[PDB]
Amino acid sequence: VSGSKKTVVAFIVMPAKNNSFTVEALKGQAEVRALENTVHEVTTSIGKRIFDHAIRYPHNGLTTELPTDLGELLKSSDKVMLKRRILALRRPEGQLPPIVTHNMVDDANDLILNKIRQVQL
Amino acid sequence: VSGSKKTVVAFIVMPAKNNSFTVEALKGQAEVRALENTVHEVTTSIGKRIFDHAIRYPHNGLTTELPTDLGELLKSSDKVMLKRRILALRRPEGQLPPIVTHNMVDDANDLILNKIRQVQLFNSPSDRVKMIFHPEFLNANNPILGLDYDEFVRGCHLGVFPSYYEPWGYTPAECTVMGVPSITTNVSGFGSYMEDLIETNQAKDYGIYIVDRRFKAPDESVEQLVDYMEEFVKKTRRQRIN
Amino acid sequence: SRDLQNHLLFETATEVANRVGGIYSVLKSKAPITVAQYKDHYHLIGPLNKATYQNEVDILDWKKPEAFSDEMRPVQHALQTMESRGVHFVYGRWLIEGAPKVILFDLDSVRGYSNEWKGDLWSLVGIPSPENDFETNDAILLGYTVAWFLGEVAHLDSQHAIVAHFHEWLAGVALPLCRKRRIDVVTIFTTHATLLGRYLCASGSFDFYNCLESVDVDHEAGRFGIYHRYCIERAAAHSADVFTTVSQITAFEAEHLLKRKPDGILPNGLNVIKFQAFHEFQNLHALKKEKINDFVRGHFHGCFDFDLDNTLYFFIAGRYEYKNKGADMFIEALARLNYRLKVSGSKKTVVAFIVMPAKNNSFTVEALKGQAEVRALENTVHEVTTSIGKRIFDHAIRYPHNGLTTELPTDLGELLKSSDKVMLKRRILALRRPEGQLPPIVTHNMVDDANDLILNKIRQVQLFNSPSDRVKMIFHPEFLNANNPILGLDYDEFVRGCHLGVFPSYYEPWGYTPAECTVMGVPSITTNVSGFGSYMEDLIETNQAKDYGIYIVDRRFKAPDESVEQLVDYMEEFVKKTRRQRINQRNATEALSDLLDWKRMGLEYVKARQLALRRGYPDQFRELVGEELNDSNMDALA
Ligand SMILES: O=c1ccn([C@@H]2O[C@H](COP(=O)(O)O)[C@@H](O)[C@H]2O)c(=O)[nH]1
Ligand SMILES: O=c1ccn([C@@H]2O[C@H](COP(=O)(O)O)[C@@H](O)[C@H]2O)c(=O)[nH]1
Ligand SMILES: O=P(O)(O)OC[C@H]1O[C@H](O)[C@H](O)[C@@H](O)[C@@H]1O
Repeated sequence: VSGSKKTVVAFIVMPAKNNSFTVEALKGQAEVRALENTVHEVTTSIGKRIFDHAIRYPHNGLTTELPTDLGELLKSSDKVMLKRRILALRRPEGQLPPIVTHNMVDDANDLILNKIRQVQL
Repeated sequence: VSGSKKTVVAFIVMPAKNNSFTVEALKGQAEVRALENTVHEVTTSIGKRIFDHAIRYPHNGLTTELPTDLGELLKSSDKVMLKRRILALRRPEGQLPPIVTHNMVDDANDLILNKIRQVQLFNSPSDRVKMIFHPEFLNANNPILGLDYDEFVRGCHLGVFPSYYEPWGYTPAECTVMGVPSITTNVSGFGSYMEDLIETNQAKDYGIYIVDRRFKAPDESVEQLVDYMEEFVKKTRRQRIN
Repeated sequence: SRDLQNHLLFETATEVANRVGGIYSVLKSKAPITVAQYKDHYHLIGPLNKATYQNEVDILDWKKPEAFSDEMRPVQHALQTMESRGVHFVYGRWLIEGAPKVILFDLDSVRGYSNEWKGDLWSLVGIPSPENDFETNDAILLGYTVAWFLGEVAHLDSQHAIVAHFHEWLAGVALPLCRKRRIDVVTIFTTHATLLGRYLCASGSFDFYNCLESVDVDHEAGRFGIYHRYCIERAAAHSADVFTTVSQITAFEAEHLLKRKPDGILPNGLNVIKFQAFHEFQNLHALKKEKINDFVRGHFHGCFDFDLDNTLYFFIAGRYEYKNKGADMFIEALARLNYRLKVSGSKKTVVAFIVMPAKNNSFTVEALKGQAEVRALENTVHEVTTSIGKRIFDHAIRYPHNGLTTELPTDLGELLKSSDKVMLKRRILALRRPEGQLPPIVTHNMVDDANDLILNKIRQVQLFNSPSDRVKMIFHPEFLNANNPILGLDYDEFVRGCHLGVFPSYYEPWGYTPAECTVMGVPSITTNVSGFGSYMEDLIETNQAKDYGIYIVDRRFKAPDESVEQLVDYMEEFVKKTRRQRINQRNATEALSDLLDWKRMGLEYVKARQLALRRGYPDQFRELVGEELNDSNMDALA
């Protein structure tokens, strides 16, 4: 109502009978880890190209101290593997972030989970 | 003359009386390192930015999967330090990359330097052959070239040892054993021993070049040497590897 | 007067700028070396998939006088002649290396002429054509469109000889049409498999390689409800001036099931991408293998008693066809291989991957927890070593002062503090498996676990990955992909990281799988009833082949049990190799890669396009050489 730009993430940490983490929970962290790593390769490449530019100016027709055009730094190969990473993070149409990290032994009967459903968060 | 796009950095490693590395030599090294660390910092930041975009797409009005403007990635604070480091690499007008890495004791009468001066290989930009005299033996504790000699050797492309007097010649031997091609003379112990083992034309393909110092005047010899070096330069990566 | 040095070429298939089956990759990968020879003489014809062609075709205008050269003018007028009837067609370039000219006929713009053609076909050859089979309908439409189109081009070009090449029954209809209308074009048909073959091997009880010389083709074809389809395949085979298969083994099968000895073989080739340095593939091996090593660590968490420096990666990969890909023999053989290895007190280990898609519910929590727990160990260790580094450094910098008598520390206690240990001990406890739990034989929750052929077989032969088992089983019922959260390798990467491909196929007219393998310089086991295996068999003496990493198992003149025992021998032969031995073998394997490259297999295509011409115009051919040469083979002609 108030148009607030902030966000609250509320955790509830209370032991309930569960069958451990969901495949969604674990997959999601793995895909984020994969993104991070692919990003780390790409910045190593970019770094080697920034550096080359820096140590070479003003020779071989380099007019600017630094790169000016991203295409000097990000090549096709980099864009493809980053794009594949982004794709792995994509989640099925209209799927929302779960309200629970685990598989519950009695999900429908859980008090916490019933109350969250009832208030529609 | 032949418009070759290649470049040759010639190293000379032979101990001479010296006062250790020039300040310039050490400074150049610390300056490059300093740029590298700055580049590393900048790319870490750049990382956070690509990453952030990537995780957020296509929300908050991010319409392309990836950043497209450099400005999204490279902020101006990053530009300022990269520029500070680039300025530090700058060398005063006219000053050329030195032909030696140490302060020499009696520089003016050193034979190597004098010959280099004489032939005018001063490391000009238009010189397609550069020259570096390192008048001390290599060792991994060398602050500017942290390599042991054997390591340095593996790194090179060609060993060039045109001896007039060499009973054996460990030098091109340890060179060959590490799969680095070498130029030697038919008056060298090693040269003669090898020339005697292969057929002399074949020997070129096994990476043993043998300049004739017995049956040719010094000037015909020197010309043969230059034919060798030129032939090697014409090589492609694949051929060099083979 | 027509030109045999300077001739046109038309290659026709369902699977042009359009991926349906393996033929796509063949025509694609073959395009470079055809254009190299033909340029604008070469042309490809196929249907038109409207839903996709956009991402594949560089759409061109065929109207400007610029589009065609002076000798390639008739084609312009021939395409015009076809527009002279309102036949909608896309001209253009195929967005692939070599970018070749395609003609893609829109099918709906002839759909009306259906029954008239169906009937014409029925009284010309005798081919029934049920309306509910949408595919023969499309094959017919296409066939008539294409033959018509070749009728015009034969009228208008009078300089060059015309070669028409067809692939697979679906694009074979035009072939009887060309023979009966007596059109001035030499035709070639290639079959990449036989209809009757696939179907007779489907149940996989039928003793295919013996009983085929004894089957009633019409009877069987009718039994499987594919008489119409069959008639088309058979027509195309009979009508074609040259008839070819992709391999010897399929040639045999073609002769008895399509009633014509094929004139020769057109083995599929690959667009082998080379490296500047020869040994670069040895590097990639060790790099990729480290990624598989990473997976196996997590997979064996809290039950990891072997040495990865002494482990071999075996794989079978492909379509989930239990019996035709020989997954049965693979598993059986592995069970026996385990016995031999335990018995000899060997300390080597085999990790066997099965990569075949099956209905699954994605990865077990297990498979993901394990991978994350090893990661959590890795990260902790990296913290600790950093603390260690501090301590070593401080020692190394302050020696010999403050009573440091030794140059370096000598008691671990100086480097590893108790909080370091507590942490490490915690990561270790995370990796501990519950009492008596062995690591799983599969990395996914399966839709029908109890009925899955592969899992059942693994459980029947009792390969459960126990510590005493020297062979290990991992089933991965999904195709590999760099996006995989547990095995982040694409397929080709994975293959490179493995040691041995194992493809004991029963029904496989070509087998791209061991070829791809060979090209990546990975040794592979194949069979003599496999197109590839049969091709390789002729190229090399049998004992020599093992040294090039090609092993070929006899599935044609041996009882299945003998066939299995041979498989175990080869596998066991391979395990005994030392590293040095394997490295050289890979170098040898990598060296064969050339022979599978189009630069060499492309010749066979040449020999076949030639035999077509020497058959169409033997007079002109005879004189444009020196004499008339033997023409019962592509072999006897060149
Ligand atoms: O930086 C160097 C350069 C040369 N050498 C050694 O110098 C010898 C060259 O033989 P000589 O002809 O100088 O006696 C070789 O044994 C080679 O190992 C070094 O140890 N370090
Ligand atoms: O994880 C995999 C496994 C196989 N393949 C491909 O599937 C084909 C399997 O051959 P086939 O069994 O369809 O003949 C091969 O060409 C291979 O490149 C993949 O793309 N990913
Ligand atoms: O995995 P293996 O068959 O034991 O071979 C592993 C070897 O493969 C490649 O050649 C690497 O370049 C070698 O450094 C490595 O030792």
